Amino acid sequence: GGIAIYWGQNGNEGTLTQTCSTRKYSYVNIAFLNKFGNGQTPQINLAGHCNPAAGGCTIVSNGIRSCQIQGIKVMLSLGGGIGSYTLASQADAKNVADYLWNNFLGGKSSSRPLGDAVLDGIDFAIAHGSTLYWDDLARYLSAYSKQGKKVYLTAAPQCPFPDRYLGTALNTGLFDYVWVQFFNNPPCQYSSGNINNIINSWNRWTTSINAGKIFLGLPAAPEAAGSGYVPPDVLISRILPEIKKSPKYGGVMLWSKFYDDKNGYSSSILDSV
Ligand SMILES: CC(=O)N[C@@H]1[C@@H](O)[C@H](O[C@@H]2O[C@H](CO)[C@@H](O[C@@H]3O[C@H](CO)[C@@H](O[C@@H]4O[C@H](CO)[C@@H](O)[C@H](O)[C@H]4NC(C)=O)[C@H](O)[C@H]3NC(C)=O)[C@H](O)[C@H]2NC(C)=O)[C@@H](CO)O[C@H]1O
Repeated sequence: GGIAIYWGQNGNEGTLTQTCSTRKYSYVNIAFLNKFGNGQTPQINLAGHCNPAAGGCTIVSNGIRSCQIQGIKVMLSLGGGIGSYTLASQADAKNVADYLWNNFLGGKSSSRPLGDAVLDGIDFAIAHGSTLYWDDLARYLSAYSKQGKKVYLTAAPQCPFPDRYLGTALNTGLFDYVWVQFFNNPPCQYSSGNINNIINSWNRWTTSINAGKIFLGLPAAPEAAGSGYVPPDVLISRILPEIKKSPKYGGVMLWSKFYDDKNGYSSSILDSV
């Protein structure tokens, strides 16, 4: 399989161009568009990388195309752990979809936050707020594919199945890639000497949802999360041999680029994924 990486939440993790030139990642999620819905003007947060005002982040388009010519798919991640994002109604879902289409996808806008580059898809990292209308947002976005260029749909649900916020949306069967986050969740993450909970959870996910491929989401370093870190050796000799047997296995997802560099996680597991 391949490795999916989240980029954008630490200005010291390097440019998007550097990230893709490592040749270690197959998918890159730009985190995060953490503010939208309920009448709010959508706002993207890329930590210290750039300030979106006055097109301060339009420079990212260079990184996006650079990744894409290498065959790497780039998605804009909605939500994240911090933000006042939500959907107040079905109409709100439509408004946000149209916004995303004109500002990040194949539409037209005179103020595209990240530039004129056209992203491959939208990533759903909804962790709190409203539990409604996310399935509508998925449908409206998916409908734009009929205009020519496919809009990829990906999701990053928490490992407890079913997911309180993305369960309905994932049931639509419209998602291409799903990277389940097997961390910050005691009942389905790794615990020293115990891989039972994570394997049990994996089998539930790979047999319960209709998606293209499912990825094992993990923290790239002990500091990347409150709990759930899996040493590279344990992943390679105990977890991967089991989960790779599933025909739905797509690879591994890591949070995040910044911590991957410090811990050299992807460098240690790349050939085994
Ligand atoms: C897919 C998913 O759901 N992932 C979860 C992660 O979101 C979560 O990791 C934490 O994510 C939040 C964002 O949601 C992130 O917060 C960011 O923190 C950085 C560093 O402090 C801030 O960057 C600064 O921003 C200011 C102004 O914006 C700049 O002036 C300053 O220069 C920046 N500093 C640096 C060093 O760049 C961001 O502003 C802030 N983002 C937001 C939206 O407020 C946390 O840092 C992430 N925590 C960790 C440990 O990475 C993860 C937690 O384990 O869980 C995932 O599931």
